[PDB]
Amino acid sequence: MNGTEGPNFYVPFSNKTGVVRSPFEAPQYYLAEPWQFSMLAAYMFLLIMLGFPINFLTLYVTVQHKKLRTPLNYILLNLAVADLFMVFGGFTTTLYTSLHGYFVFGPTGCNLEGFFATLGGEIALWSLVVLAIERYVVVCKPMSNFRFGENHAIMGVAFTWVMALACAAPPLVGWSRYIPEGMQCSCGIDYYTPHEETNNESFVIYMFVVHFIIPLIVIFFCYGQLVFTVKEAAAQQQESATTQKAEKEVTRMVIIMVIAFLICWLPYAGVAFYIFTHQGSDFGPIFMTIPAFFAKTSAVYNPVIYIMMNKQFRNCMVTTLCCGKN
Ligand SMILES: *[C@@H]1O[C@H](CO)[C@@H](O[C@@H]2O[C@H](CO)[C@@H](O[C@@H]3O[C@H](CO)[C@@H](O)[C@H](O[C@H]4O[C@H](CO)[C@@H](O)[C@H](O)[C@@H]4O)[C@@H]3O)[C@H](O)[C@H]2NC(C)=O)[C@H](O)[C@H]1NC(C)=O
Ligand SMILES: CCCCCCCCO[C@@H]1O[C@H](CO)[C@@H](O)[C@H](O)[C@H]1O
Ligand SMILES: CCCCCCCCO[C@@H]1O[C@H](CO)[C@@H](O)[C@H](O)[C@H]1O
Ligand SMILES: CCCCCCCCO[C@@H]1O[C@H](CO)[C@@H](O)[C@H](O)[C@H]1O
Ligand SMILES: *C(=O)CCCCCCCCCCCCCCC
Ligand SMILES: *C(=O)CCCCCCCCCCCCCCC
Repeated sequence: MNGTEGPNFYVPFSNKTGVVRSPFEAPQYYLAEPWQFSMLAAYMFLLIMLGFPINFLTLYVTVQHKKLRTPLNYILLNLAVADLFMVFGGFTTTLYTSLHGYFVFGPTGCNLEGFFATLGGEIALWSLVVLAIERYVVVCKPMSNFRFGENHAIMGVAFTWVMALACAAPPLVGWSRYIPEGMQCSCGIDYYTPHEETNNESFVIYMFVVHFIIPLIVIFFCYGQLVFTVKEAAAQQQESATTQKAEKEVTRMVIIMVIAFLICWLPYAGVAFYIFTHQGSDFGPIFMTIPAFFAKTSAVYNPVIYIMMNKQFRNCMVTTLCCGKN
Protein backbone atom coordinates (compact mmCIF):
# COMPACT_ATOMS: atom_id res chain seq x y z
CA MET A 1 0.00 0.00 0.00
CA ASN A 2 1.79 3.07 -1.37
CA GLY A 3 -0.54 5.99 -0.51
CA THR A 4 -2.82 7.57 2.10
CA GLU A 5 -6.46 8.39 1.30
CA GLY A 6 -8.60 11.15 2.76
CA PRO A 7 -11.85 13.05 2.02
CA ASN A 8 -10.47 15.55 -0.54
CA PHE A 9 -6.94 14.28 -1.21
CA TYR A 10 -4.48 11.49 -1.89
CA VAL A 11 -0.96 11.77 -0.44
CA PRO A 12 1.41 9.47 -2.37
CA PHE A 13 3.11 8.16 0.78
CA SER A 14 2.43 5.17 3.06
CA ASN A 15 1.05 6.09 6.48
CA LYS A 16 2.39 2.87 8.06
CA THR A 17 4.77 4.95 10.23
CA GLY A 18 1.94 7.35 11.16
CA VAL A 19 3.68 10.51 9.86
CA VAL A 20 1.29 11.40 7.00
CA ARG A 21 -0.80 14.53 7.56
CA SER A 22 -3.43 16.24 5.41
CA PRO A 23 -2.03 18.37 2.55
CA PHE A 24 -4.49 21.10 3.65
CA GLU A 25 -3.26 21.17 7.28
CA ALA A 26 0.48 20.46 7.70
CA PRO A 27 3.83 20.41 5.82
CA GLN A 28 4.64 17.35 3.70
CA TYR A 29 8.37 17.20 4.51
CA TYR A 30 8.16 13.36 4.78
CA LEU A 31 7.11 13.42 1.11
CA ALA A 32 10.16 15.42 0.01
CA GLU A 33 13.06 17.28 1.62
CA PRO A 34 12.51 20.96 2.52
CA TRP A 35 15.21 22.00 0.01
CA GLN A 36 13.23 20.27 -2.75
CA PHE A 37 10.21 22.41 -1.81
CA SER A 38 12.53 25.42 -2.11
CA MET A 39 13.59 24.26 -5.58
CA LEU A 40 9.90 24.00 -6.47
CA ALA A 41 9.56 27.62 -5.32
CA ALA A 42 12.69 28.53 -7.28
CA TYR A 43 11.15 27.08 -10.45
CA MET A 44 7.82 28.86 -9.95
CA PHE A 45 9.82 32.06 -9.43
CA LEU A 46 11.58 31.55 -12.78
CA LEU A 47 8.26 30.83 -14.55
CA ILE A 48 6.80 34.06 -13.15
CA MET A 49 9.85 36.27 -13.77
CA LEU A 50 10.03 35.09 -17.41
CA GLY A 51 6.34 34.35 -17.97
CA PHE A 52 4.79 37.62 -16.81
CA PRO A 53 6.98 40.07 -18.76
CA ILE A 54 6.90 38.00 -21.97
CA ASN A 55 3.11 37.61 -21.93
CA PHE A 56 2.33 41.11 -20.61
CA LEU A 57 4.70 42.75 -23.11
CA THR A 58 2.81 40.88 -25.86
CA LEU A 59 -0.45 42.60 -24.85
CA TYR A 60 1.23 45.97 -24.27
CA VAL A 61 3.10 46.03 -27.60
CA THR A 62 -0.14 45.14 -29.42
CA VAL A 63 -1.94 48.13 -27.83
CA GLN A 64 0.77 50.52 -29.11
CA HIS A 65 1.14 49.14 -32.68
CA LYS A 66 -1.83 49.24 -35.09
CA LYS A 67 -0.21 46.79 -37.53
CA LEU A 68 -0.33 43.94 -34.98
CA ARG A 69 -4.09 44.21 -34.34
CA THR A 70 -5.19 42.00 -37.28
CA PRO A 71 -7.97 39.33 -37.02
CA LEU A 72 -5.49 36.42 -37.29
CA ASN A 73 -3.51 37.72 -34.28
CA TYR A 74 -6.61 37.81 -32.02
CA ILE A 75 -5.88 34.21 -30.96
CA LEU A 76 -2.23 34.98 -30.11
CA LEU A 77 -3.51 37.65 -27.72
CA ASN A 78 -5.84 34.99 -26.33
CA LEU A 79 -2.75 32.79 -25.87
CA ALA A 80 -0.93 35.51 -23.92
CA VAL A 81 -3.97 35.97 -21.65
CA ALA A 82 -4.23 32.20 -21.10
CA ASP A 83 -0.54 32.14 -20.16
CA LEU A 84 -1.25 34.87 -17.58
CA PHE A 85 -4.02 32.74 -16.05
CA MET A 86 -1.32 30.05 -15.69
CA VAL A 87 1.01 32.56 -13.98
CA PHE A 88 -1.33 34.29 -11.52
CA GLY A 89 -3.74 31.38 -11.03
CA GLY A 90 -1.11 28.64 -10.97
CA PHE A 91 2.51 29.67 -10.45
CA THR A 92 2.15 32.47 -7.88
CA THR A 93 -0.12 30.39 -5.61
CA THR A 94 2.25 27.42 -5.95
CA LEU A 95 5.21 29.66 -5.04
CA TYR A 96 3.34 30.68 -1.90
CA THR A 97 2.25 27.17 -0.92
CA SER A 98 5.61 25.52 -1.75
CA LEU A 99 7.31 27.78 0.84
CA HIS A 100 4.84 26.51 3.48
CA GLY A 101 5.25 22.90 2.33
CA TYR A 102 1.52 22.26 1.85
CA PHE A 103 -1.65 23.65 0.26
CA VAL A 104 -2.55 26.30 2.85
CA PHE A 105 -5.73 27.57 1.14
CA GLY A 106 -7.65 24.32 1.79
CA PRO A 107 -10.14 22.39 -0.40
CA THR A 108 -12.03 25.47 -1.68
CA GLY A 109 -8.72 27.12 -2.60
CA CYS A 110 -7.75 23.83 -4.22
CA ASN A 111 -10.78 24.10 -6.51
CA LEU A 112 -10.02 27.74 -7.39
CA GLU A 113 -6.31 27.17 -8.05
CA GLY A 114 -7.12 23.98 -9.95
CA PHE A 115 -9.86 25.63 -12.00
CA PHE A 116 -7.89 28.69 -13.13
CA ALA A 117 -4.68 26.70 -13.70
CA THR A 118 -6.58 24.14 -15.78
CA LEU A 119 -8.64 26.83 -17.55
CA GLY A 120 -5.44 28.73 -18.38
CA GLY A 121 -3.48 25.90 -19.99
CA GLU A 122 -6.57 24.58 -21.79
CA ILE A 123 -7.38 27.95 -23.40
CA ALA A 124 -3.73 28.03 -24.51
CA LEU A 125 -4.03 24.46 -25.83
CA TRP A 126 -7.11 25.21 -27.93
CA SER A 127 -5.66 28.57 -28.99
CA LEU A 128 -2.82 26.64 -30.66
CA VAL A 129 -5.43 24.36 -32.28
CA VAL A 130 -7.66 27.18 -33.54
CA LEU A 131 -4.60 29.01 -34.96
CA ALA A 132 -3.72 25.92 -37.01
CA ILE A 133 -7.32 25.76 -38.27
CA GLU A 134 -7.33 29.47 -39.17
CA ARG A 135 -3.92 29.20 -40.87
CA TYR A 136 -5.10 26.09 -42.74
CA VAL A 137 -8.30 27.83 -43.86
CA VAL A 138 -6.39 30.95 -44.98
CA VAL A 139 -3.52 29.21 -46.85
CA CYS A 140 -5.14 26.07 -48.32
CA LYS A 141 -8.43 27.84 -49.16
CA PRO A 142 -10.53 24.70 -48.55
CA MET A 143 -13.86 26.59 -48.75
CA SER A 144 -15.56 28.08 -51.82
CA ASN A 145 -15.37 31.90 -51.79
CA PHE A 146 -14.42 32.49 -48.14
CA ARG A 147 -12.65 35.43 -46.44
CA PHE A 148 -11.39 35.16 -42.85
CA GLY A 149 -12.10 38.30 -40.80
CA GLU A 150 -13.03 39.82 -37.43
CA ASN A 151 -16.27 37.83 -37.00
CA HIS A 152 -14.51 34.51 -37.58
CA ALA A 153 -11.55 35.45 -35.36
CA ILE A 154 -13.88 36.22 -32.44
CA MET A 155 -15.73 32.91 -32.86
CA GLY A 156 -12.36 31.14 -32.71
CA VAL A 157 -11.55 32.90 -29.43
CA ALA A 158 -14.98 32.07 -27.97
CA PHE A 159 -14.51 28.45 -29.10
CA THR A 160 -11.35 28.11 -26.98
CA TRP A 161 -13.15 29.65 -23.98
CA VAL A 162 -15.94 27.07 -24.34
CA MET A 163 -13.66 24.04 -24.78
CA ALA A 164 -11.54 25.14 -21.82
CA LEU A 165 -14.68 25.44 -19.67
CA ALA A 166 -15.81 22.00 -20.88
CA CYS A 167 -12.55 20.73 -19.36
CA ALA A 168 -12.16 22.86 -16.20
CA ALA A 169 -15.78 23.19 -14.99
CA PRO A 170 -16.96 19.53 -14.62
CA PRO A 171 -14.53 18.73 -11.75
CA LEU A 172 -16.14 21.58 -9.77
CA VAL A 173 -19.58 19.94 -10.06
CA GLY A 174 -19.16 16.15 -9.87
CA TRP A 175 -17.39 14.76 -12.95
CA SER A 176 -13.85 14.10 -11.67
CA ARG A 177 -12.36 16.41 -9.00
CA TYR A 178 -9.52 18.79 -8.13
CA ILE A 179 -7.04 17.53 -5.51
CA PRO A 180 -3.45 18.39 -4.55
CA GLU A 181 -0.93 16.61 -6.79
CA GLY A 182 2.67 15.41 -6.46
CA MET A 183 4.31 17.42 -3.68
CA GLN A 184 0.81 18.60 -2.65
CA CYS A 185 1.44 22.33 -3.26
CA SER A 186 -0.54 22.68 -6.50
CA CYS A 187 -3.98 21.28 -7.32
CA GLY A 188 -5.27 19.64 -10.48
CA ILE A 189 -7.56 17.07 -12.10
CA ASP A 190 -7.63 13.69 -10.34
CA TYR A 191 -6.38 10.92 -12.63
CA TYR A 192 -4.56 8.74 -10.06
CA THR A 193 -7.42 7.47 -7.85
CA PRO A 194 -10.41 5.49 -9.14
CA HIS A 195 -13.00 7.66 -7.40
CA GLU A 196 -16.38 6.11 -8.28
CA GLU A 197 -18.37 8.89 -6.57
CA THR A 198 -17.07 11.35 -9.21
CA ASN A 199 -16.43 8.95 -12.15
CA ASN A 200 -12.73 9.63 -12.73
CA GLU A 201 -12.28 6.88 -15.35
CA SER A 202 -14.77 8.32 -17.86
CA PHE A 203 -13.46 11.89 -17.44
CA VAL A 204 -9.86 10.75 -18.08
CA ILE A 205 -10.99 9.02 -21.28
CA TYR A 206 -13.03 12.09 -22.25
CA MET A 207 -9.94 14.23 -21.56
CA PHE A 208 -7.65 11.90 -23.48
CA VAL A 209 -9.91 11.77 -26.56
CA VAL A 210 -11.56 15.20 -26.69
CA HIS A 211 -8.73 17.29 -25.18
CA PHE A 212 -5.59 15.57 -26.52
CA ILE A 213 -6.19 13.20 -29.47
CA ILE A 214 -8.61 15.52 -31.31
CA PRO A 215 -6.28 18.53 -30.82
CA LEU A 216 -3.31 16.42 -31.94
CA ILE A 217 -5.13 15.24 -35.09
CA VAL A 218 -6.41 18.73 -36.00
CA ILE A 219 -2.90 20.21 -35.57
CA PHE A 220 -1.19 17.47 -37.64
CA PHE A 221 -3.85 17.62 -40.37
CA CYS A 222 -4.06 21.43 -40.65
CA TYR A 223 -0.28 21.97 -40.70
CA GLY A 224 0.23 18.85 -42.84
CA GLN A 225 -1.97 20.33 -45.57
CA LEU A 226 -0.46 23.80 -45.13
CA VAL A 227 3.07 22.49 -45.73
CA PHE A 228 1.83 20.45 -48.71
CA THR A 229 0.14 23.47 -50.33
CA VAL A 230 3.20 25.69 -49.75
CA LYS A 231 5.64 23.08 -51.13
CA GLU A 232 3.75 22.43 -54.39
CA ALA A 233 3.26 26.18 -54.93
CA ALA A 234 7.01 26.75 -54.51
CA ALA A 235 7.78 23.84 -56.86
CA GLN A 236 5.72 25.71 -59.49
CA GLN A 237 7.73 28.92 -58.90
CA GLN A 238 11.33 27.76 -58.49
CA GLU A 239 12.66 30.82 -60.34
CA SER A 240 11.70 32.95 -57.29
CA ALA A 241 14.31 32.61 -54.51
CA THR A 242 12.00 34.55 -52.15
CA THR A 243 9.34 31.85 -52.59
CA GLN A 244 11.89 29.09 -51.91
CA LYS A 245 13.01 30.97 -48.78
CA ALA A 246 9.41 31.45 -47.58
CA GLU A 247 8.68 27.75 -48.24
CA LYS A 248 11.65 26.59 -46.15
CA GLU A 249 10.96 29.11 -43.37
CA VAL A 250 7.31 27.96 -43.13
CA THR A 251 8.25 24.26 -43.08
CA ARG A 252 10.88 24.92 -40.40
CA MET A 253 8.40 26.78 -38.16
CA VAL A 254 5.70 24.12 -38.57
CA ILE A 255 8.15 21.47 -37.34
CA ILE A 256 9.09 23.68 -34.38
CA MET A 257 5.41 24.27 -33.55
CA VAL A 258 4.43 20.60 -33.85
CA ILE A 259 7.45 19.39 -31.84
CA ALA A 260 6.71 22.10 -29.24
CA PHE A 261 3.10 20.89 -28.95
CA LEU A 262 4.25 17.30 -28.37
CA ILE A 263 6.81 18.27 -25.72
CA CYS A 264 4.06 20.13 -23.83
CA TRP A 265 1.31 17.49 -23.78
CA LEU A 266 2.77 14.08 -24.71
CA PRO A 267 4.52 13.58 -21.34
CA TYR A 268 1.39 14.66 -19.43
CA ALA A 269 -0.74 12.24 -21.50
CA GLY A 270 1.84 9.42 -21.49
CA VAL A 271 1.87 9.39 -17.68
CA ALA A 272 -1.95 9.69 -17.51
CA PHE A 273 -2.35 6.74 -19.91
CA TYR A 274 0.19 4.70 -17.91
CA ILE A 275 -1.82 5.11 -14.68
CA PHE A 276 -4.95 4.01 -16.57
CA THR A 277 -3.21 0.70 -17.37
CA HIS A 278 -1.06 0.29 -14.22
CA GLN A 279 -3.37 1.51 -11.41
CA GLY A 280 -2.46 2.45 -7.82
CA SER A 281 1.28 1.79 -8.20
CA ASP A 282 4.12 3.38 -6.18
CA PHE A 283 4.10 6.75 -7.97
CA GLY A 284 6.39 9.20 -6.17
CA PRO A 285 5.57 12.85 -5.47
CA ILE A 286 8.40 13.91 -7.83
CA PHE A 287 7.20 11.52 -10.58
CA MET A 288 3.92 13.47 -10.77
CA THR A 289 5.74 16.82 -11.15
CA ILE A 290 7.87 15.65 -14.16
CA PRO A 291 5.02 15.97 -16.71
CA ALA A 292 3.97 19.29 -15.13
CA PHE A 293 7.50 20.62 -15.72
CA PHE A 294 7.06 20.50 -19.50
CA ALA A 295 3.44 21.72 -19.46
CA LYS A 296 3.79 24.71 -17.11
CA THR A 297 6.94 25.89 -18.91
CA SER A 298 4.86 26.33 -22.10
CA ALA A 299 3.64 29.62 -20.60
CA VAL A 300 7.16 30.86 -21.44
CA TYR A 301 8.14 28.91 -24.59
CA ASN A 302 4.80 29.25 -26.45
CA PRO A 303 4.98 33.07 -26.67
CA VAL A 304 8.68 32.79 -27.59
CA ILE A 305 7.78 30.52 -30.53
CA TYR A 306 4.35 31.78 -31.62
CA ILE A 307 4.92 35.53 -31.06
CA MET A 308 8.54 36.61 -30.46
CA MET A 309 9.87 34.66 -33.47
CA ASN A 310 7.63 36.83 -35.67
CA LYS A 311 9.75 39.62 -37.25
CA GLN A 312 6.82 42.07 -37.18
CA PHE A 313 6.18 41.79 -33.43
CA ARG A 314 9.93 41.68 -32.73
CA ASN A 315 10.31 45.18 -34.25
CA CYS A 316 7.33 46.61 -32.37
CA MET A 317 8.74 45.09 -29.18
CA VAL A 318 12.12 46.83 -29.66
CA THR A 319 10.36 50.12 -30.43
CA THR A 320 8.12 49.87 -27.36
CA LEU A 321 11.01 48.87 -25.07
CA CYS A 322 13.26 51.63 -26.50
CA CYS A 323 10.55 54.28 -25.84
CA GLY A 324 10.03 55.12 -29.54
CA LYS A 325 13.16 54.78 -31.68
CA ASN A 326 15.37 51.81 -32.75
C1 LIG B 1 -1.83 8.81 9.40
O1 LIG B 1 -1.77 7.97 10.53
C2 LIG B 1 -1.73 8.64 11.76
C3 LIG B 1 -1.63 7.58 12.86
O2 LIG B 1 -2.82 6.82 12.91
C4 LIG B 1 -2.95 9.54 11.96
O3 LIG B 1 -2.68 10.42 13.03
C5 LIG B 1 -3.45 10.13 14.21
O4 LIG B 1 -4.76 10.65 14.11
C6 LIG B 1 -5.57 10.33 15.22
C7 LIG B 1 -6.99 10.82 14.95
O5 LIG B 1 -7.42 10.29 13.72
C8 LIG B 1 -5.00 10.97 16.48
O6 LIG B 1 -5.76 10.55 17.60
C9 LIG B 1 -6.22 11.62 18.45
O7 LIG B 1 -5.43 11.75 19.64
C10 LIG B 1 -5.86 12.81 20.51
C11 LIG B 1 -4.93 12.84 21.73
O8 LIG B 1 -4.63 14.20 22.09
C12 LIG B 1 -7.32 12.62 20.92
O9 LIG B 1 -7.76 13.77 21.65
C13 LIG B 1 -8.20 12.46 19.68
O10 LIG B 1 -9.61 12.35 19.97
C14 LIG B 1 -10.03 11.25 20.81
O11 LIG B 1 -10.31 11.62 22.15
C15 LIG B 1 -11.33 12.58 22.34
C16 LIG B 1 -11.49 12.81 23.84
O12 LIG B 1 -12.47 13.79 24.11
C17 LIG B 1 -12.64 12.11 21.71
O13 LIG B 1 -13.57 13.18 21.69
C18 LIG B 1 -12.44 11.62 20.27
O14 LIG B 1 -13.63 11.01 19.82
C19 LIG B 1 -11.28 10.64 20.19
O15 LIG B 1 -11.61 9.44 20.87
C20 LIG B 1 -7.65 11.30 18.84
O16 LIG B 1 -7.65 10.06 19.57
C21 LIG B 1 -3.56 10.55 16.68
O17 LIG B 1 -2.99 11.32 17.71
C22 LIG B 1 -2.74 10.73 15.41
N1 LIG B 1 -1.43 10.12 15.57
C23 LIG B 1 -0.30 10.71 15.19
C24 LIG B 1 0.98 9.96 15.41
O18 LIG B 1 -0.26 11.83 14.68
C25 LIG B 1 -3.28 10.37 10.73
O19 LIG B 1 -4.61 10.83 10.84
C26 LIG B 1 -3.13 9.60 9.42
N2 LIG B 1 -3.17 10.54 8.32
C27 LIG B 1 -4.15 10.59 7.41
C28 LIG B 1 -4.04 11.64 6.34
O20 LIG B 1 -5.12 9.83 7.40
C1 LIG C 1 7.09 35.26 -1.37
C2 LIG C 1 5.85 34.82 -0.61
C3 LIG C 1 6.05 34.72 0.90
C4 LIG C 1 5.80 33.33 1.46
C5 LIG C 1 5.78 33.25 2.98
C6 LIG C 1 5.89 31.83 3.52
C7 LIG C 1 5.49 31.67 4.98
C8 LIG C 1 5.87 30.34 5.57
O1 LIG C 1 5.55 30.34 6.96
C9 LIG C 1 5.98 29.20 7.65
O2 LIG C 1 4.89 28.31 7.81
C10 LIG C 1 5.15 27.25 8.74
C11 LIG C 1 4.05 26.23 8.55
O3 LIG C 1 4.26 25.44 7.39
C12 LIG C 1 5.20 27.82 10.16
O4 LIG C 1 6.20 27.13 10.91
C13 LIG C 1 5.51 29.31 10.13
O5 LIG C 1 4.30 30.05 9.96
C14 LIG C 1 6.50 29.66 9.02
O6 LIG C 1 7.76 29.06 9.28
C1 LIG D 1 -3.66 15.40 -21.79
C2 LIG D 1 -4.73 14.33 -21.74
C3 LIG D 1 -4.53 13.31 -20.62
C4 LIG D 1 -5.37 13.57 -19.38
C5 LIG D 1 -5.03 14.87 -18.67
C6 LIG D 1 -5.74 15.05 -17.34
C7 LIG D 1 -4.98 15.91 -16.34
C8 LIG D 1 -4.94 17.38 -16.68
O1 LIG D 1 -4.08 18.03 -15.75
C9 LIG D 1 -4.15 19.43 -15.77
O2 LIG D 1 -3.20 19.92 -16.70
C10 LIG D 1 -3.13 21.35 -16.73
C11 LIG D 1 -2.24 21.73 -17.89
O3 LIG D 1 -2.80 22.81 -18.63
C12 LIG D 1 -2.61 21.85 -15.39
O4 LIG D 1 -2.49 23.27 -15.42
C13 LIG D 1 -3.57 21.42 -14.29
O5 LIG D 1 -3.04 21.76 -13.02
C14 LIG D 1 -3.86 19.92 -14.35
O6 LIG D 1 -4.97 19.63 -13.52
C1 LIG E 1 2.82 18.13 -39.49
C2 LIG E 1 4.13 17.82 -40.18
C3 LIG E 1 4.73 19.02 -40.89
C4 LIG E 1 5.39 18.69 -42.22
C5 LIG E 1 6.81 18.18 -42.10
C6 LIG E 1 7.51 17.98 -43.44
C7 LIG E 1 9.02 18.09 -43.36
C8 LIG E 1 9.74 17.37 -44.47
O1 LIG E 1 10.99 18.02 -44.73
C9 LIG E 1 10.92 19.02 -45.71
O2 LIG E 1 10.95 18.47 -47.03
C10 LIG E 1 12.10 17.65 -47.35
C11 LIG E 1 11.73 16.21 -47.06
O3 LIG E 1 10.37 15.93 -47.38
C12 LIG E 1 13.33 18.13 -46.59
O4 LIG E 1 14.49 17.79 -47.33
C13 LIG E 1 13.26 19.64 -46.37
O5 LIG E 1 14.47 20.11 -45.79
C14 LIG E 1 12.08 19.99 -45.49
O6 LIG E 1 11.65 21.32 -45.75
C1 LIG F 1 16.38 50.62 -26.51
O1 LIG F 1 16.75 51.79 -26.27
C2 LIG F 1 17.15 49.48 -25.89
C3 LIG F 1 16.45 48.98 -24.63
C4 LIG F 1 16.92 49.72 -23.38
C5 LIG F 1 17.13 48.76 -22.21
C6 LIG F 1 18.49 48.06 -22.31
C7 LIG F 1 18.83 47.34 -21.01
C8 LIG F 1 18.27 45.92 -20.97
C9 LIG F 1 18.78 45.19 -19.73
C10 LIG F 1 17.79 44.14 -19.24
C11 LIG F 1 18.42 43.32 -18.12
C12 LIG F 1 17.45 42.28 -17.55
C13 LIG F 1 17.83 41.92 -16.12
C14 LIG F 1 17.23 40.59 -15.70
C15 LIG F 1 17.62 40.24 -14.27
C16 LIG F 1 16.64 39.29 -13.63
C1 LIG G 1 13.58 53.88 -23.42
O1 LIG G 1 13.72 55.11 -23.56
C2 LIG G 1 14.81 53.01 -23.57
C3 LIG G 1 15.82 53.32 -22.47
C4 LIG G 1 15.35 52.86 -21.10
C5 LIG G 1 16.46 52.19 -20.31
C6 LIG G 1 17.32 53.21 -19.56
C7 LIG G 1 18.73 52.69 -19.28
C8 LIG G 1 18.73 51.26 -18.76
C9 LIG G 1 20.01 50.93 -17.99
C10 LIG G 1 20.20 49.43 -17.80
C11 LIG G 1 20.00 49.00 -16.35
C12 LIG G 1 19.68 47.52 -16.23
C13 LIG G 1 19.78 47.06 -14.78
C14 LIG G 1 18.69 46.07 -14.38
C15 LIG G 1 18.54 46.01 -12.86
C16 LIG G 1 18.20 44.62 -12.38
